[PDB]
Amino acid sequence: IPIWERYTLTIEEASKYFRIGENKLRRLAEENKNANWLIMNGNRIQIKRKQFEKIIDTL
Repeated sequence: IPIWERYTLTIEEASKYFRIGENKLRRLAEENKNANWLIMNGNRIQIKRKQFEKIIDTL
């Protein structure tokens, strides 16, 4: 789905959009499987933009 249309970003959309070490996003989810921002769609993990996008310029 066009990144500007989904509600959550994948690791690829996140690495681009959320310029963050791809390894952290994968380590965070795999670590906080119950994260309030991660979403496992069958097998692909997705990053939330609302709760995350707010803490981007914060990092």
